[PDB]
Amino acid sequence: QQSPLIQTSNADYKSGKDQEKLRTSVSINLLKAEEGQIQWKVTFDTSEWSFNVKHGGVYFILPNGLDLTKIVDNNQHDITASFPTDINDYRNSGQEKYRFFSSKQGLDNENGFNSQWNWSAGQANPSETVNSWKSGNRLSKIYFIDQITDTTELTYTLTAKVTEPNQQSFPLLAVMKSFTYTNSKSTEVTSLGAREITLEKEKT
Repeated sequence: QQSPLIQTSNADYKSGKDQEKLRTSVSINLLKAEEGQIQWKVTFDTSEWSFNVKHGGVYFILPNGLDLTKIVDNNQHDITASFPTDINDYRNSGQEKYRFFSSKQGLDNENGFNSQWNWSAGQANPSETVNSWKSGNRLSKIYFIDQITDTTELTYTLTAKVTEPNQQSFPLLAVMKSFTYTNSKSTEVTSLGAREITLEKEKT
């Protein structure tokens, strides 16, 4: 019901003996895939990221055919309603804590789906699989939380409604980045965790 976990990062020799920990900090795990509904757990190991010194952000990327109906943060707060629904809503601007981007509303510029992909999953040295999800236009929405300052494991629980009844395969991705610390190429350190969920929908 879930493919092997994918973990990639642009962390490199500059991060020394934290490179591998950084590379493997994002995890995604299926919790339920039941009645036209998928629930999963996104975990971010923040312990090597120094977010309490220089803050970071995290991203949840959802595919076509799924619609987020609930997201619960590491404090058990249902933050679903904190995210804008219109990418041009003034509360979706460039230093709000909760931002939303959607391939259907806009692709380019600062609040563009492609732009925010490039600054997140695109930067985490994504594998062919993950790049194929993007080039195949299988992904469509990005939920972003700024001002991450934790130093422990952060776990979020997402629930989404299956909106395409003839689809069984659902890519799930999450990304974390520092907004200050960079790799040897001067790009903000960024890590990705990814997994495809396969349902098999009953017949009758």
